[PDB]
Amino acid sequence: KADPTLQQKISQYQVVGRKQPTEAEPNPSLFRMRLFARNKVLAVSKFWYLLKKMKKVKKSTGEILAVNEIREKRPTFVKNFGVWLRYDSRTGTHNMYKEVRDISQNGAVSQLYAEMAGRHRALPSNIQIIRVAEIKASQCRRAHMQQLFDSKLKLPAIRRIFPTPKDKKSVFCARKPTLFLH
RNA sequence: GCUGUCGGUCAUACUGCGUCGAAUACACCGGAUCCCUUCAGACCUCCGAAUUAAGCGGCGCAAGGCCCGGUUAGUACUUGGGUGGGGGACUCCCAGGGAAUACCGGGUGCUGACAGCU
Repeated sequence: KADPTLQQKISQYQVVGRKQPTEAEPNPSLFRMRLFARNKVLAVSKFWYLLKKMKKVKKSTGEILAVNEIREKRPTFVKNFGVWLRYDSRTGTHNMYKEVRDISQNGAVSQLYAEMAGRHRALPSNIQIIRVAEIKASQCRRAHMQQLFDSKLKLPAIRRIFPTPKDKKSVFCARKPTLFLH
């Protein structure tokens, strides 16, 4: 009943692996990382890829302990996110800082892969979102965020093209439609 | 703890320079009649018994070398997959394997058979 179509199917996951015991080196140092992914499996894939860049570890030489799903605390109300990220253009790599507004962190990251692909043509494979912090209104530094802030904000509905539920739709009509609506 | 003869691994065992070695013992060392060797008793050979300087052994050196590990580096490179990217040159993701100098932390030996010596 809840509409599948609006959002991407991102969920946030914590991951914790630890390399692997040896007779030289027993009890290693443990790791932790928050990741965004489709699934409980595909988080672990992305964990081992990212941990390979940091430290001399692999999926064969490593061992994973826990994959905790994380969600929002309170998803009812709207909040500002300052997303840090990197991506790979056809020249080279660039770090960015985007600012997105939605009810959830999952909703923000869904909205960002749309935005990032649409502008910069950045493929899903290249993007790696580094950290997604919650931000106060008096903190966002982007101008498109600032217009929205303030109580009593109003927005008039202009040019009302309605996506008719199917079956409602007919190929011919009589009257010609009315878009200003009022 | 050592010295000799025959060795094993064949530099952790080599090379350079400097100090110290109880006791056998290796050694320098004295001689040319015979065995024997040359230009030449230096080498070699034979017959000997009136100083640890070298050889030999131990240790040192902000030593060179050598050996061992950590970095370098999950980098370079690479196997399988892609109706991935790119005008090409090339490059990224997925499933895997994965080096080498440079440079600093420790080392400089271990050993079998036989005969002897604090």
